Amino acid sequence: EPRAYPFNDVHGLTLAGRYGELQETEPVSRVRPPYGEEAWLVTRYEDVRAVLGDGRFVRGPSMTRDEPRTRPEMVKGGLLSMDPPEHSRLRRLVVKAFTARRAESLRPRAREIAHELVDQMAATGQPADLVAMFARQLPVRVICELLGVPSADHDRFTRWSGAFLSTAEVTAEEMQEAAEQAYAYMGDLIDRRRKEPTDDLVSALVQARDQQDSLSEQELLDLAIGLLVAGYESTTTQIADFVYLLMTRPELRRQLLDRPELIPSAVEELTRWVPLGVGTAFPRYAVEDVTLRGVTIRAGEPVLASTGAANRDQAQFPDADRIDVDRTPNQHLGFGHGVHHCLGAPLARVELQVALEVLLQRLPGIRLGIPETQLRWSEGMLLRGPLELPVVW
Ligand SMILES: CC[C@H]1OC(=O)/C=C/[C@H](C)[C@@H](O[C@@H]2O[C@H](C)C[C@H](N(C)C)[C@H]2O)[C@@H](C)C[C@@H](C)C(=O)/C=C/C=C/[C@@H]1CO[C@@H]1O[C@H](C)[C@@H](O)[C@@H](OC)[C@H]1OC
Ligand code: HEM
Repeated sequence: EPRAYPFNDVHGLTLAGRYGELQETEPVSRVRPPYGEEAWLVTRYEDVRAVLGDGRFVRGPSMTRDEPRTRPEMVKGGLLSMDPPEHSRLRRLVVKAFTARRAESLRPRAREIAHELVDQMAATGQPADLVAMFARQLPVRVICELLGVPSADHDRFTRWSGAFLSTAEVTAEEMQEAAEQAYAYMGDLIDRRRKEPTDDLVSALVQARDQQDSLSEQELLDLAIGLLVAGYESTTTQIADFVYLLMTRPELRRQLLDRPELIPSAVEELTRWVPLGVGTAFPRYAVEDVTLRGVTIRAGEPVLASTGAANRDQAQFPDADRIDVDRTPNQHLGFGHGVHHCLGAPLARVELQVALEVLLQRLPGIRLGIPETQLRWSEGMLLRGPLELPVVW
């Protein structure tokens, strides 16, 4: 009676038709995931937003529950495993340092990196793999700039970081070795910065105070690694997916070449439209019985609040399946909602905007080097995107 879940096919960005049918007939429904417990699935924009904003729906039980999921291992902890007040405290300290102004201050460096990456692509000649040469490189290098990793260390830092991607084909031990290198490295960088602060985010996080409170040694380190993993694969996959869409929908590419000022609005529209998740990770747990759409979610039950379906809800977004780069209003949930609302979203916006800006400026004829039906899609089962994007220009 619960439906097998996920509904999305990983081999593309299509939004499963089941979502729409549930938004109509059964907006709070039961699902059976590949691993973990059966759960409620919530699919209407209004309800998804209500769930993510509601104090009765928490993340703490993640730590001691068999979470609905698509992979056998569970990845636990981070800010997203915490609830107020402990969550509020850490978030207050982080946002104090990681401000929208810091995010925008990185646009010039983000563009310089994007141009170097395009130089490297042009230097090896068509076809180049946009995924390996650009999408997997820009967001970790920008995180390097953000944190304060000295330039000479960007290559080894990038190399360790690649082992954390869900698409990586490394043994357990290899990934383990990259994880120890990155922790050790970040720990030392934090300690330098503490005694000799610069202008980078690690310096500002060490000096962040909130009515006499500060981040502990371990907190600093877990938060810095936490930003790395939250900010790398997401951004990488979304760059790949946006460019795949640009290269396969000529009217989208023509609109942005003609009017590059539309790039920020287009980033928002594609963040809405792309159901980036294979499913919905990060189940919330009811702290008490909650009745939603006349159905009672009981205390302790997991609830998957689908931002992919919510962002494509016809009740909230006129002609929701149309990509309209000027769409307004566009109050999408592509960066989340409520206390866990993506804290890197200003910088993600900067990076996505820069990626499209530089690629379009440098390679206005960029297009697929192989037929669309021949693309290989990631089977990492967390996010959807192409494994390789051979491009010509
Ligand atoms: C797709 C995005 C996520 O990717 C992930 O969740 C990454 C998952 C990969 C697939 C895992 O690696 C796999 O583990 C298996 C046991 C073996 C398998 N191989 C080697 C055959 C291997 O590929 C995990 C265990 C990798 C380790 C290094 C890890 O902790 C990765 C963390 C990355 C988390 C990524 C970011 O999500 C963040 O997860 C945190 C737990 C949350 O608190 C939150 O913010 C910090 C969230 O981002 C919003
Ligand atoms: C296109 C790129 C990105 C997308 C689509 C994205 C999306 C999201 C979403 C939907 C959430 C909320 C998850 C939930 O509530 O279940 C989230 C949380 C988070 N994101 Fe992002 N994100 C992106 C980039 C980034 C970047 C670049 C960073 C950091 C530099 C970042 C750091 C974080 C952190 C630390 C959280 C958890 C916040 C908390 O629990 O308080 N994200 N992101």
